[PDB]
Amino acid sequence: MLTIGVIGKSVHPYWSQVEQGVKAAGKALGVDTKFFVPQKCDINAQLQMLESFIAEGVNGIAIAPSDPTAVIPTIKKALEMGIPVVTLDTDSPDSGRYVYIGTDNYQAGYTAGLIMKELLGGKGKVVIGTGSLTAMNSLQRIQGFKDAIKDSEIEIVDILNDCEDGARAVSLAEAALNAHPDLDAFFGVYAYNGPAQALVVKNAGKVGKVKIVCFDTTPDILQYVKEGVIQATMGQRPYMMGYLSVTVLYLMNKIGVQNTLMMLPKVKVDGKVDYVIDTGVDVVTPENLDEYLKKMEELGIPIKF
Repeated sequence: MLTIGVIGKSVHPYWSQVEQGVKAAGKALGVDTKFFVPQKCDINAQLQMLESFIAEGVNGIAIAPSDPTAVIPTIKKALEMGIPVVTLDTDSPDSGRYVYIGTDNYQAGYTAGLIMKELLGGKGKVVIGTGSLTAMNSLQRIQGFKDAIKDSEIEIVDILNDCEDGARAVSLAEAALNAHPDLDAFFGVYAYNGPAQALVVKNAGKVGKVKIVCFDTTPDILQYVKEGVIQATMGQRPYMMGYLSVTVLYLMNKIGVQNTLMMLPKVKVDGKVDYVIDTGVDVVTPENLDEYLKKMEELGIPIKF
């Protein structure tokens, strides 16, 4: 039968959610799946594991590269052995990989924007909390958000860069609160941010007056949603990433690579045809939170808080 290899990034619960998508797809298509994650971030553990899958003679590989560049030659090698590659979670656009599957950050960002727009009624002042001003994921989530509220009176008054630091994030949010007494909303870009913002809003005795829209579905964030402090967060879909990474790789064995591409979404990059699947985002909210929990339970994903 078939053997497909899937390589994550580290042990994190996120990557267990990928693991389960992987496994669900194997059952439903009747294929064997081998999922691997080193204990912690380590390209060499990945790159060697890639080598193992190749040696072992698997039928399909899906990787989420910790180093988008270092993987390239190894991936090239697998393709020459007739092993199909695809990428999930984080892309290596120049690696030879047939398909990328993961969150579309611009598109997500946009989603959060429309959500914000609706919550504020087209009018308001917003502060953004992010952890980087160079990273693509951060820029795209912000580009999307910006574009979504453009045609409204809504106004972004600041963009606080805590440089990957929650301590700072908290301080930064407080500063904005003190600088802007009439602030209407926070928008948080990385997973750190919604809760940092929520901590500050709650401490300020400003729940509901100051709205919060942000990213991801960590137990701290779900807690804040339950408490009615965060009105909406963009939950990503790691499960669907591994799932479709398997399916897509399965089809490439069954109906060929060419026929599989033809089914998939088509993007051009500087005249070059590419294929990319956006796993999208769940818009989780105080009112639909119970539903989201069940959905997750059913997928066999546990949820702490």
